[PDB]
Formats: sequence, C-alpha cells, structure tokens
Amino acid sequence: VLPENMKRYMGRDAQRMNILAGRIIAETVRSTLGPKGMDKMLVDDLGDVVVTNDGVTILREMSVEHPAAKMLIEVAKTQEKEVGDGTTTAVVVAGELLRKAEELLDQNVHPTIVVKGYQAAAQKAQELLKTIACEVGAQDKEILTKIAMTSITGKGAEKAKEKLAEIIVEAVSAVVDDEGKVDKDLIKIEKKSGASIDDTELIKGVLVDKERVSAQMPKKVTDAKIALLNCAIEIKETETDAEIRITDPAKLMEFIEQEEKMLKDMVAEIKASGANVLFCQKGIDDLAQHYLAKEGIVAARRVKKSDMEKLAKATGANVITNIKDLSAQDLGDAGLVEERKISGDSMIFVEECKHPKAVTMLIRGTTEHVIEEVARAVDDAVGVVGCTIEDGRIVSGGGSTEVELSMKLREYAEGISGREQLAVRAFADALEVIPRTLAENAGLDAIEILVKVRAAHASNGNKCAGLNVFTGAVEDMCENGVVEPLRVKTQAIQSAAESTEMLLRIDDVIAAE
Amino acid sequence: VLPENMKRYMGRDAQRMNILAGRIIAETVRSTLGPKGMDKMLVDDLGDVVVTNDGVTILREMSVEHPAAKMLIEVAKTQEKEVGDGTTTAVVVAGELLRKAEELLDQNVHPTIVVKGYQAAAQKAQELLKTIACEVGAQDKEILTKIAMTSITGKGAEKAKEKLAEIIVEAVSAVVDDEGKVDKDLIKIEKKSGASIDDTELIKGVLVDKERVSAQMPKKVTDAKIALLNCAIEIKETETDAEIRITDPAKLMEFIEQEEKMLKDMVAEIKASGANVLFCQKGIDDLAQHYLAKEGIVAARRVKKSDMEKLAKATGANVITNIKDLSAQDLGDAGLVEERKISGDSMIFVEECKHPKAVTMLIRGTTEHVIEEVARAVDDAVGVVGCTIEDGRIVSGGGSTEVELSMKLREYAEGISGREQLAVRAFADALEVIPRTLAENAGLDAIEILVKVRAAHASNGNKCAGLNVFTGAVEDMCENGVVEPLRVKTQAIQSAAESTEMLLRIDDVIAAE
Repeated sequence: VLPENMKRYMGRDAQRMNILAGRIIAETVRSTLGPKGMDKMLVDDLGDVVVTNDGVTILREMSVEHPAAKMLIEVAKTQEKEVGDGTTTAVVVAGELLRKAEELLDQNVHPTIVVKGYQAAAQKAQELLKTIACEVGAQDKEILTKIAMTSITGKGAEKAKEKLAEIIVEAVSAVVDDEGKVDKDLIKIEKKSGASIDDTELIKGVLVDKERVSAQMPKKVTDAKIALLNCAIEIKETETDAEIRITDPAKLMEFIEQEEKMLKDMVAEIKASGANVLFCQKGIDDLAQHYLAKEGIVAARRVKKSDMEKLAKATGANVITNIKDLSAQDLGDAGLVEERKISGDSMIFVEECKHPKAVTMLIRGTTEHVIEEVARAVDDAVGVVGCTIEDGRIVSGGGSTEVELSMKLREYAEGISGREQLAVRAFADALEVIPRTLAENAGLDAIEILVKVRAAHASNGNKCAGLNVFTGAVEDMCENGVVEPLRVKTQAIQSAAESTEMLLRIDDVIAAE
Repeated sequence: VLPENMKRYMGRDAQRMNILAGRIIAETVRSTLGPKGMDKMLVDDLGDVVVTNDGVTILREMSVEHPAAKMLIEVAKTQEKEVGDGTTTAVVVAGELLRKAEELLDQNVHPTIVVKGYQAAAQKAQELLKTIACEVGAQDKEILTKIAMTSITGKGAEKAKEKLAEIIVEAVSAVVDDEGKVDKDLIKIEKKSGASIDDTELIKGVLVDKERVSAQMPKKVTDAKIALLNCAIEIKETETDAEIRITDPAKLMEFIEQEEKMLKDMVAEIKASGANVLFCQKGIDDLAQHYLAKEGIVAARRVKKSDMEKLAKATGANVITNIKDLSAQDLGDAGLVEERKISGDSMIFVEECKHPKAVTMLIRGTTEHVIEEVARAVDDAVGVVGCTIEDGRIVSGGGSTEVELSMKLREYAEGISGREQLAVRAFADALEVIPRTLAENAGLDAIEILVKVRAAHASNGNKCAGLNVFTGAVEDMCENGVVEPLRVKTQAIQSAAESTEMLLRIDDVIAAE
C-alpha cells in the first residue's frame, strides 16, 4: 500500500518514540530554565555564532533529522505565536507531565481521566493562587521601597539602594496619575559613564543630549517661557509656482525690504509672546539665530518629529502650526533650563517642572557596562512596581505557591477519590519540578532545601519562608520584599496546561520517512 | 594511540550510555518479576523455542551486540553463581537504584555519600525486619493450619483445604522429630489421577508402586514381620575359580542333594526368624518364590539399591548382608501390608506403622494436571511450615515491611541530617517499587491501593492490613494466615544491595568496539 522506503510506528511504539524524542530535547533546553539558567553557544557549519537562551532559536537553528523531533519543533513555534514566553518552560514541563502521565497509562488509567484530572487541578490551582495572594495598598510608600530595594540588592548599584529605591517609586507614582495604569514611556533612562553610582539621581523634568546652537545665546534663563513650534521660520512660498516680475528700479529695494519685514515680524512675534526658549522642528537660518541670540532667546534646530511630540508632552508646550494661532495658553513651563557638562559632553537640563508627567533618571557609574546594568535594574523595578499598582496582589516566591497547591490538591484528591484522585495527585507531584530546578540551578541541595523549607513554611507560615538563594537559607520573604505578581504565575500555568492538553489529546502518530 | 575502529566513551557519556542500556534490559525482564509475573517465548534463528521466566536464560539466549549490554550480562551470571535467585530482582532494583542515585549526582552529592547512605539504610533495614517480625510457637497447631490452608486456598484443591491442611501439618510434625530441622525427603508425594480431590489423604507409612511377584502368595497378612535383605538368595560361589571333580556315580546325587539343602536352609532360616514379608535387592529364583508362597511369605524382587535404603528408613528394618547375622532385633514393623487397586493399577500399602519417620500423601483428582498442581501446592505448604519451624518468626506481606522501613528510615534521615539524609531518603523511596509492581502485576490501581493500604495500616496496625490481591482490598493478614519467612526478605535485601554496591563503585567504563 505504502511506497517502499516509508517507515511507520503505531500504538505503544509510536508513543514510546515520540515521548522519548521530546524528553531528550527537554533535557537539552532545561539547563536554561529559570533565573539561574545558563546559555548555549551554537556554531553552524558556516562559522556564524549564536549565543541565546531562547528555546525556539536553539531548535530553529539546529539541524534535526528525526521526523518525531521535527514534529515537536512545531510546538515551540506555536508557543511563541500564541503566548511569547514559556517556550522552554512548556517543553520541559510538558515532557515530565507526559512521562508521569504514561506511568498512569501503564497502571491502566484511561488517558481521558489523566487529562481531566490535570485540567481540574490546573483550574483549581488558579483559584488557590487568588486565595493565597496577599493584598496590599497599591500606592503604599513603605512596601514600594521594599520592591525597589529588593531588586537593587545583589547588584553593583546596591551601594545606593536606599536613594535609588526612593527615586524609582517616585518616578512611577508621578507619571501613573490615577490608581492606576502606568506608561513606562514617561520615564526616560539616560546613562553616561563617569562619577560613581552614588551620583545617580532623579530629575523631575527631562535631560536632552543637545547643545544651545549659538554661542551668543544667554547661558542662564530664569522663569523661562518655552515655545514649541513645528513650522519652519523661513520665508514661506506659495504652493502654486510664482515669480516676481520687476519693471522698475524702485522694486529692487521694495522686495528686499518686504522680505526683511516678514522675517523681522516673525521673530518679533515670538518675542512678543514672552518666550525665551524655542524648539523648532526644521532649520533655523543663521540670521534668525543672531536675532534670537540678541533677544536672549534660546533656540534649538533640526529637532526630530518624534522628539517634538515628546517635548510637547514633557514640557507641556502646545505645538502650533501657524504663528498667527500661537497664544500664551500654548506656552509651557520649566523651572530651569541650563547647560551642564556631564563626562565633559554638553547636555541640556529641563528641571524643576511644576508637576511633570515625564521624568528622567540620570545614571552615573565608573563604567559604561555598569550604568547599563543599573538601567536594566531600574527597568525591572519600574516593572514590578507597575504590576503591583495595577494588581494590588502580591505572593511569596521560592516555590511557595506550588507547595500550597500540592498540599490542598492532595486533600481535594482524597475528597474525589476513585482513579481521578491519582490524576490530581500526579499534578500535585508534578508541581515540585519548580522547587527542584530552583535549587538545582542555584547549586543548593534540592532534596534537603525542599524538606527544610516546607517544614519551616508549615510552622512559621506563608510570609515567613521561601528559599533565599542568596543566603542559602529560609528567610522572611515579606520582610525582604521578595515578591512577584500573581499574573506571572497564573499565565504561566494557563499557557502551560493548554499545550500539555494538546499533547495528551494525541492518540495516533503517523510520521513519514 | 588506539587502533582506528576502536570506540570510546568517557565521563558523563560513559555513565549515560551504561545506565540507559541497563535500564532498557530491566524494563524487558521486570514483566516477569513477582508472583503475578508473566513469561516470555523466545524463538531462535533455528526454530528452537524456549519459554522461561529466568533472567539469565533470556539474556544468555538472546544475541546482544552493544558492548555495554554485553557487560551487564556478566552481572546476571555472577548473581546466579553467588546467590541463585534474585537475578531479575537484582537487575530491576539495581537499575532504578542507579537511576535515583544519578538524580543525586546531578544535585552534586558525592557518589561516596549515596553509596554509604544505601549501605547504612540497608543494614538498618535488616534490624527493623528482625524487630517487626512477629514471634510464634514453632509447633502451634492453630497457626500451622492457617499456613497450610492459606496456601491451598485459591487453587483447585481448595474444596478440601481443611482436611489437606491437617494432613500436611501432621506429616511435617511427625518427620521433624525435634524443634527443629525438617528433611522433606521423609515426605513422599504419590499422585494418581482418579477419584476427586476430596479422596486425597495422608498415610502414616509408605505407598509403593509395585506388585506381589507371585500369585500364590497370601493376599492379607496381619502383624507382619518384614525382612530387608540385600544379598541375593542364590547359591553362593567362591571368588576363586572352582569346579567339582566327580569320580564316582554316588557323587552325581551327593552334590544335587547338597545344593538342595543349601537352598532349603536359606529359605528355612528366613521363616525361622518369623518374617512374613521379604524385600530382596537382587533376583529371586522361581523355585524360591514357590517356597516363599507356600510359607505364606510375601516377597519382592529386583528392588532398587536406593529403594532398599529408603525401605530401611521407612519400615525400620535393618539391612543385613549375611543371613548368619540376621536377628529379631533387625526386623521392622508395619501395622498393615496390603495390595490395593488405585485407578485400576496394583500398588502395595505399608500403613499403620507405629511411629513412622517417613510418610506418604496419596493424592487423588479428576485429572493428571490437577494432582500435579496439588503436589506443587503441598510442596509449598511443607516448605513454609518448615521455614516457621526453624525460624519461629513470621511477618506481614503485601509490602508491609518496605512501608515500615520507609517510615522509620525517613525519621532516621532527619536525625542524621546533612547530605547523607538525602541518600537514606532515596533508599526509603526506592523501597516503594515492591508495592508498585505488586499491584501493577495484579492489575490493581498502584497509586490508590498504596494510599489506602498505608493509611489503613497506620490506623488498624501491623497485623490488620497488607494487600489482598485476591479480594482487591485490605484485610487481616494474620487472620488470613498470609505470611512469609523473614529469611526471604532479609536475603533478598542482602544479595540485592551487594550487587548495587558493585555498580555504584564503578567510576570508569572502557568498552572496546
């Protein structure tokens, strides 16, 4: 029936082969999983080198032969399209989940039961997460400082964790407005090597990496009135083609003086507004700079269009098209506009804004690489503070959730009884991989840590436990402000289970040669 | 350095390959392990068929290619030479033990620790077995009947388990003499299809499958005096070559009458002893049968030399070489010697012996195959009764030992602490394979049974639990007389651990191509 050369596996042979292939891949990528996960270096037959942690990338680049291994590759791609993250997690968890599930099959527990038990326990797991979650004041000063400081600790920047935690909480709180949605676009990160980390600071305003275009401009302006124009301050010309037809010598002068008046009127109007700072999107003719300078007006030219819009938002200036439309109500306020040297380079500071909706955090450090990591550290601190502001729920980490779930699910298992309890029992036992690889990747005794932690948790409670990989001992997770959003864990479970259910649904595998 | 063609694996690659090969073999044979283990049919390239359960045989016959698989074959052979049994057990247990041990290696627990923890827990396991063992009266009538009856139940012969349990306990108790060593050689098993199992019985004597050689012999003898001779009752001749040299006609008669007297004197002497039964090892001339018959003496000829010795032991007759040495003190006693037809065939019954040291259990049944299985059933009942008579210790089965050990070892683990506790913890977790495969091979829910049993055991106690595969529910193991010798379990652990220690000691594998 089939072309000679085609190969086929069926029943328990199809199952054995498929599972085994998937498992081996899982063992290959699992070494990247987690905060303490490491990376791989893949050098193709051409010499190109890729160093990554991404499961898809590793699997996409490698050259697989086995059909069963090629079919699993599709799983990794669908995981990326659907959810984005959890590629490595889903493969590793899916493998163990399938392995433990097959142990039930060998016991003669119908796969419809195993899959149902997992579904049921998985849905109940989300409820338990919502139940054990510790509710907090979204804008609580003290707890916020713990989130911030907890992130900063264990990094080069820890030397000034107190000041940094302060500025970070304040920056988010300012731009968030209501309680709350945050747009991290209103918090700029400028990093310039020089000084130390102690010099880092928050600026309730903006730090632009530009200079005052002309030398003759004032070096200091107080109570500045900033103007934001996007139209070029040049001699406008009609869209329709035009040309002057001179017929008398009197006109040679007539037109020259006409263009001079137009140019002077332009500049004169800007001054008439009371503006002492002007940001133009297009060009500024040299002569215009000269008059601007003589009027003690500070000007900037050739500003990016996207920057013109960021400048409007930050400074609170209204972009006007026609000068005719400009009014005092369109002017923005800055408490201070000053030229400062930072690591020698000249930069402009717009600081002491009344109630800025965009702030900048100028980072200092003894090295480029240092300020880069400090920037990453803050990107996270803003992130986690944002998570708590939108979802006033927090939860202990160090695999505390999975332990709570394992306990309660075991009791629930007993309530249900029958074969279905075995399926719910296996789900609870499967959850232990998290604790297992947390301490394994950390280089802690996985067996001993789990025994000590679980015991300590059962005694001291929920907010007096977890694993502290840094000190290698139980602690107070709450006191140490070591918390993550519930959404992290909830979404992880959801996407993870939906992938496992797809695999569990397959009862027939037909792979061509 | 090495000849091109040679292949080498080292470090974690040598370890991965070796473990994996061993594991796959273990999965192949594990389906035979246990009371509910099944058999395999192996048909070589020649057509020969072997159906066995033996691990060595299966592995010896199969044609392996992989060097690592060939090296494991040596394990199976050494297991046979050293201990005999536990070939399949040792391979299967050794595989899982190695797998669980490698999980510790990945956690960075020095293999010297893992091996030590197993050794320590294994030695402690033997102590715990001696501690939990329930001591009983070696010759307790009632408990003995439970051992007997428990064996018989669930077999074709169960219809008469009460009578059979009675005869079996009595047979062993009689031949054991002191308390106690038993020689199963004193309990003969004769099986002849015909009648039913209800007709089975014990005979305090012997049942020989022979006939009375001559028709004219008495058909019934009371208070019989049995003689056991090994010398032939013929005309003796000198070792040195001799010949009669007749020189007178008077001698032709002289010698004839001389040989007649010698022959008559022989026979006359036997009668003179008061013997009415005679067992001769060699031949009996027809004329001798005639006189023996006329004297109402029963005789048997051409008896096996080994049978002559069994006849001496059983009947309590003393084998004499020269008739001159025979005396009344050499005579044996039998309460009855009678010819009976059993399934038509004629057999001799030596029954109603005073205090027989050898008994026979005549088995009846509607089929040959039935009486054969009944014989096996008794061979076991005698065995287990023998185990209890020599070691007045018994213990609950159904994996009760391993559960007790798992509990106590876990506490001991906590006492020791450190990494060593993880090794002792893994040993305790490894013990669960027994419960796992007991219910798996039985077709019971392995997970659910274990949960129910352990809980029930923790509540009802030690003698109110175990698994009862027959009813598929907890029971009272003691009330049901479902016990095994401690020696079974103790030796199993000892031999098993010594094989595992050999594997654990290997840190270098060098296999040629």
